[PDB]
Amino acid sequence: VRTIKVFTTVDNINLHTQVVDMSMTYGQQFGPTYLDGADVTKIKPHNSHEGKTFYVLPNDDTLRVEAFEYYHTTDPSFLGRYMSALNHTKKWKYPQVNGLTSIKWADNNSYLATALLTLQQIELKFNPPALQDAYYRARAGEAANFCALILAYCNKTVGELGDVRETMSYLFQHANLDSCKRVLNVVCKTCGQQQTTLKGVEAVMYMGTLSYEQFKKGVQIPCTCGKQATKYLVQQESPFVMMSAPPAQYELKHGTFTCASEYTGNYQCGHYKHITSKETLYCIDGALLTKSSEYKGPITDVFYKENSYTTTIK
Ligand SMILES: [Zn+2]
Repeated sequence: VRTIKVFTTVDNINLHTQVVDMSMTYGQQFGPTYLDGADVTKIKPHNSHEGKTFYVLPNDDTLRVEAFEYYHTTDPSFLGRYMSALNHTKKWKYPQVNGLTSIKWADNNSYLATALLTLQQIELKFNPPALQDAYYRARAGEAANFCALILAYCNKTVGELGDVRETMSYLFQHANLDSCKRVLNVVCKTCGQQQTTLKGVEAVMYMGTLSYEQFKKGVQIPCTCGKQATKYLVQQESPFVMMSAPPAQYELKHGTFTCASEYTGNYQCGHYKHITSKETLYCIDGALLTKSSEYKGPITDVFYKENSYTTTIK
């Protein structure tokens, strides 16, 4: 029998020596098999494959533990989906735009570009080693693995319509936000006052207004009694806050926010751009860059810097 030595892996760190029969496909010997994202399941070993690393699915206890420790998921289709995405994202270009790693437009990826740009402007530490390692590479300019992981974690395929708010929620669920705390008060003229404390991801995300200042002053929401009540921020402890809303025309003022996402389109398709407030307002659209002193557009998400806030409302 003719053979070569190859290595299998689920995390591309821990390698497992294999001797493969060159007369059988990889799939016949390992199950679904991938070589830097390419599906080689139906391929027979080549001599140039000797010594190379192949991803496989977790099909024994060692690999199951290695995969969970690296990715913090046990979804059976995760690795196949990660590899399927990577086969595309490894072909994308990741230019440095105004000091940040962006993504050249491809494969309807504008939501991923503004998510990637945003991450580089807020204080966030990921928990899965896979995201820690891939984010480090992304910041350096090699973002293919990070982008493919975002797709895999969010159960999105390359080319599929994505929402920035939902994408950030997934990423935040895999980040250490345990120190983040939000205290809110809701005041109804009929029912009185009710305080609520939120933690973790729920402490840094709000859906309903783009304005952090409005959230501090009070937003109108329905009370269960039927009257409109006012909800306002009592206390905030976090390094950033994310304020989101359905797209609406909104003015972004230099120096009053960190960055923002703009969505032009409708519920079936559209396009995202990124706005960042630095020495002026920069609009990053994949590889494209423009600047302006003022900015108005259909904004969906705005990010703000924070440390500790306490209301003066009594
Ligand atoms: Zn009420």
